[PDB]
Amino acid sequence: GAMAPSYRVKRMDIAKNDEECVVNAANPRGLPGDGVCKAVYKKWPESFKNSATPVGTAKTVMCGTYPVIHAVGPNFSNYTESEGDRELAAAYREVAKEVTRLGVNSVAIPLLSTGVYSGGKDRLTQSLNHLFTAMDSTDADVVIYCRDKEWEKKISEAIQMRT
Ligand SMILES: COCc1cc(C(N)=O)no1
Ligand SMILES: [Cl-]
Ligand SMILES: [Cl-]
Ligand SMILES: [Cl-]
Repeated sequence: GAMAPSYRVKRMDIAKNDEECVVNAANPRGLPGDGVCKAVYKKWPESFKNSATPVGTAKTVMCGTYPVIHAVGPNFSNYTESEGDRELAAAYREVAKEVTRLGVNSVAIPLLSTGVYSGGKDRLTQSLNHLFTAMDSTDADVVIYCRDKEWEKKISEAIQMRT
């Protein structure tokens, strides 16, 4: 475990993370995809061997000794708000199980279902709150990655609010 488990946020490419493992915002078919998933494919392509997994699950594949946790959030274009919310919460619960099983002291994680799977809605708060629900009981240092300057400020504020 980390000596004083923390949350932090950084605005940069998650493929340049300084953590002991990474969470990919994967598609269910283990395809290279776009956004976070394409960056992850370019950096760790060996981790896409048999990485296909259903919505609401996470599947870990090693790139050398570096773990890539493929977490599949729902595409809110296809799911109802209700069913999508349940699957987005479940994906993060499976991430916490994998992070625990791997024994890592730190994890880089993107906000699942906030990009092309968002169904055109701002889901910062929804996705971040499901992240916290899952990861609060783990003792890994969590570093959240994003692209947008306004999102960095809002994620930082939400972390600081809990102290
Ligand atoms: C905010 O989604 C766009 C995005 C983020 C990234 C990344 N590499 O973290 N690539 O595309
Ligand atoms: Cl960058
Ligand atoms: Cl997304
Ligand atoms: Cl972002």
